[PDB]
Amino acid sequence: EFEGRWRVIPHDVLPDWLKDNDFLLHGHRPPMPSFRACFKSIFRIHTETGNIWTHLLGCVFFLCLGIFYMFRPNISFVAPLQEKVVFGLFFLGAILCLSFSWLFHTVYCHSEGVSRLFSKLDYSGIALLIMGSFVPWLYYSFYCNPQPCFIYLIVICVLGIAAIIVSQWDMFATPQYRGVRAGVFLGLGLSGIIPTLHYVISEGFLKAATIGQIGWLMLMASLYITGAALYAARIPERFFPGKCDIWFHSHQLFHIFVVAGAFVHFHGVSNLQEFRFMIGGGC
Ligand SMILES: CCCCCCCC/C=C/CCCCCCCC(=O)OC[C@@H](O)CO
Ligand SMILES: CCCCCCCC/C=C/CCCCCCCC(=O)OC[C@@H](O)CO
Ligand SMILES: CCCCCCCC/C=C/CCCCCCCC(=O)OC[C@@H](O)CO
Ligand SMILES: CCCCCCCC/C=C\CCCCCCCC(=O)OC[C@@H](O)CO
Ligand SMILES: CCCCCCCC/C=C\CCCCCCCC(=O)OC[C@@H](O)CO
Ligand SMILES: CCCCCCCC/C=C\CCCCCCCC(=O)OC[C@@H](O)CO
Ligand SMILES: CCCCCCCC/C=C\CCCCCCCC(=O)OC[C@@H](O)CO
Ligand SMILES: CCCCCCCC/C=C\CCCCCCCC(=O)OC[C@@H](O)CO
Ligand SMILES: CCCCCCCC/C=C\CCCCCCCC(=O)OC[C@@H](O)CO
Ligand SMILES: CCCCCCCC/C=C\CCCCCCCC(=O)OC[C@@H](O)CO
Ligand SMILES: CCCCCCCC/C=C\CCCCCCCC(=O)O
Ligand SMILES: [Zn+2]
Repeated sequence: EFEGRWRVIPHDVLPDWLKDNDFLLHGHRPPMPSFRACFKSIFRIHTETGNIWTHLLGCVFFLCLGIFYMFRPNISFVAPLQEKVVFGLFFLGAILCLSFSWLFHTVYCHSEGVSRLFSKLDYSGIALLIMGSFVPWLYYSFYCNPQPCFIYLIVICVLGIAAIIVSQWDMFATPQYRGVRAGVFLGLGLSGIIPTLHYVISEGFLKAATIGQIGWLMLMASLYITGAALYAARIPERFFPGKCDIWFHSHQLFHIFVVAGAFVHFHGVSNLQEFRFMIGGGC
């Protein structure tokens, strides 16, 4: 092609709004105020290539996985409509998080205005992934106890809506605030420790770990805390500057942790449903 030709540029000659991680020293797409060129760049090697494809394939996969869930026989469920509305809110959340992500990562270099608009959709999308992952979880964990399930849905909604408001703050999207971000999204996730404690208090140390939720919750909190640490600490590009430009840098790794994280979380709540089916909807 002879339309929208461009070359990868080193870090130093990026405009301030594109200067994100100073450990990725080269392979940067230059400012191109063409969506035509931005979306064509999905088929090009550059810093953002991996970030785009991880959350682009992860998005098609959750759209694929969520559709197959809707069309599951109603005999599989205890209350198929209710059960599907809860998983649907998880799938919608997961899909929106990744769609906002890969779209933002693709159109990132377009203009300061666009970068600003789409980053606000990026950050917000993370909160949506967290809010939606709580819905089927509280539903099964608080099946026979309805007052706490309602409370904890409101708690996650309030914290989630606060996080979404904080994502709109222009100073939040600066590299100096990169840690504040990892704390805001890590706290949002780790806040599940509140209803985890409340559940162990009521059901017991036998009931909680027998029904695999303790081992599963731990793995997920490992994924959550290790995942934020990578992003905030810019590892491994902090240790090999110029070598992690196109592959396995921290954002690219964190992207894999979000797809894996959402896949582990789905596998966990999909077990709480398989089990609630065997026992039935009683008390
Ligand atoms: C959630 C799904 C989202 C899918 C979005 C579409 C993906 C496929 C790619 C589309 C890119 C098409 C190019 C779109 C190009 C529009 C911008 C442009 O250069 O306009 C020129 C003039 O109007 C102004 O100078
Ligand atoms: C859309 C038609 C649905 C028909 C089947 C409905 C019957 C119940 C289905 C249960 C789940 C079956 C397996 C569902 C498999 C989900 C993952 C998926 O679709 O991945 C696609 C990827 O390869 C693309 O990246
Ligand atoms: C292992 C547990 C992880 C922690 C979970 C709880 C985290 C909750 C945190 C919420 C927000 C923390 C905000 C802390 C903000 C303090 C840093 C600051 O002011 O930096 C600004 C400058 O860098 C600008 O140049
Ligand atoms: C798809 C992931 C979630 C995103 C939101 C989608 C909202 C749903 C919108 C339209 C779909 C309406 C009809 C969805 C059809 C679901 C019921 C069904 O087919 O069950 C299979 C049974 O016949 C077996 O017993
Ligand atoms: C954010 C999206 C929330 C989820 C939207 C999709 C909800 C599930 C879709 C349809 C309701 C299915 C359960 C309805 C079950 C009705 C009883 C039955 O046996 O009906 C025959 C079935 O073939 C009818 O499906
Ligand atoms: C299951 C369905 C999955 C849906 C994924 C949706 C992905 C696309 C998301 C966002 C595209 C929005 C682009 C919007 C760009 C519009 C330009 C404009 O004038 O902006 C002013 C306002 O828009 C500012 O708020
Ligand atoms: C342009 C700068 C501002 C950034 C964009 C604005 C913030 C984007 C936020 C969210 C986008 C997706 C919203 C997704 C909302 C899903 C619907 C929902 O929550 O329904 C609740 C009911 O099912 C039960 O009550
Ligand atoms: C982008 C998604 C963001 C997250 C959205 C969170 C808000 C969803 C609102 C309301 C919950 C909808 C599902 C409602 C599920 C509970 C209905 C019920 O009667 O439960 C009884 C059970 O506890 C025992 O059988
Ligand atoms: C459990 C966590 C759930 C997330 C919801 C809460 C998110 C909001 C919390 C904290 C973000 C704000 C912290 C931002 C830290 C700096 C605030 C400040 O005063 O800056 C100006 C100074 O630099 C000079 O005067
Ligand atoms: C994406 C949402 C995933 C679900 C919510 C996760 C929120 C993070 C909070 C907590 C997860 C880690 C819980 C770790 C386990 C806490 C309960 C406990 O003290 O168990 C004692 C037993 O181990 C004795 O055998
Ligand atoms: C269920 C999913 C869990 C998977 C791991 C999540 C890691 C912890 C969450 C947040 C910390 C980092 C968030 C950084 C903000 C911007 C993110 C971005 O643009 O990719
Ligand atoms: Zn990202």
